[PDB]
Amino acid sequence: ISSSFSFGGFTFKRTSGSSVKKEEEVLTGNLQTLKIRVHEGYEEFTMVGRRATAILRKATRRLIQLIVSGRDEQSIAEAIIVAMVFSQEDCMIKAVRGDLNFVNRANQRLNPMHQLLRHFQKDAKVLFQNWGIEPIDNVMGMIGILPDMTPSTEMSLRGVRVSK
Ligand SMILES: Cn1c[n+](CCCCC(=O)O)c2nc(NCCCCC(=O)O)[nH]c(=O)c21
Repeated sequence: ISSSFSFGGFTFKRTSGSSVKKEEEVLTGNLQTLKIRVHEGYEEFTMVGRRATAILRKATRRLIQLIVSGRDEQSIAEAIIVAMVFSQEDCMIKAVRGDLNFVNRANQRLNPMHQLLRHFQKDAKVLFQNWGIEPIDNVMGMIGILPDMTPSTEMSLRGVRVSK
């Protein structure tokens, strides 16, 4: 049985691929240990939000491609953040600043993936600045988006393209 799920305000659906779960202990940009359930395998997902949608292709702790469309700069940026965290990429982990000890209304500690999400939703500047950039080749006729969230016809955040 396949099922959708919600992460970061987006409805995710795996559209192809597979993965196995493992636990990996990572050390953040502030030397905090997080034990994350890492998915190993190549997978493709849709992401559906109120004001943005995306297709995310990822492998093991690796964002391969994010094609994102949205109504405005902020909503595009929200989807990018969520996909970056969901990738479980090392560079996202290393972009963390300070400790992560977020707890919910119920005072329940958030799990590592949600700790990361809460942190980067608050401020993504470090994430975006450290993620990496690349020239676009225009083969999809799409547009780039830069770490400052401005569009670019030349370059984009690594693996990210913005579509109409
Ligand atoms: C980073 N990450 C976090 N999760 C868990 C999402 C929550 C799933 C749930 O609540 O059920 C993931 N699930 C998958 N594939 C598995 C997709 C399976 C579809 C399903 O059975 O729900 N891949 C990932 O990279 C991944």
